Amino acid sequence: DDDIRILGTVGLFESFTPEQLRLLAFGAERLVLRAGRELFREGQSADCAYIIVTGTITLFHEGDEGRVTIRPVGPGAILGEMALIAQTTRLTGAVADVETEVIRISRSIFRRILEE
Amino acid sequence: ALDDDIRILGTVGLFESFTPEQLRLLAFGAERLVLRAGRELFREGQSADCAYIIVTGTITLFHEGDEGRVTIRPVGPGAILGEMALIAQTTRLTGAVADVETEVIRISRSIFRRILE
Repeated sequence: DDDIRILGTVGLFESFTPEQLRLLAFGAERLVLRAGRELFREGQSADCAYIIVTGTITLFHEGDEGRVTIRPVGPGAILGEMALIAQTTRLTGAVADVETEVIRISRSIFRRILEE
Repeated sequence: ALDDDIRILGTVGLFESFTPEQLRLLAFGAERLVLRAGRELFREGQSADCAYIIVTGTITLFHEGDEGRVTIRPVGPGAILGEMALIAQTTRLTGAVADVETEVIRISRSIFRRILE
């Protein structure tokens, strides 16, 4: 039920019915990211969004003299939302510093929800 | 708290890649509104030039039907209304009314734009 609530906070899902949110929760992929797993990198093409359920992901920029940390994000955070609208570039890098549970939503599944 | 505002704004998809400094600017540029129970934020189909993020309280989203309001679902802390208004020409997709006393953060398109400049 909490996944439904979190999905309902997302901008693109603003006008979704409870049924559409359910389809989303069912159709999207539940992922348990292990500590150290890099979700994506800066400049990489994006076709999915991530929503954090539990855990902490660090957003970072890279650099000639090392990786630069932007900020950590936690439960409720939506990563790569506009990738649901078009193929976007990852604006930052992202790594799960701890075991992190996310919901992954593909653009494909988002668009299928629209027809409901 | 400002610290609470920054954390909340940092969960919003559109503000995802913002630095802590940018989120701070956003939190300062934002307008705080206290909505009494029964207050409507906007009308369905109305032109939209700003987004609202709920801090505390409950808002019912609804569609204006043939014989009155038809409830969609309730939204609470963290929900954003009108996010697309910040980056595109849009109208309010639904109606919205505060069920209880509700505090929201209002982000104008102009504030959002200034930060990206």
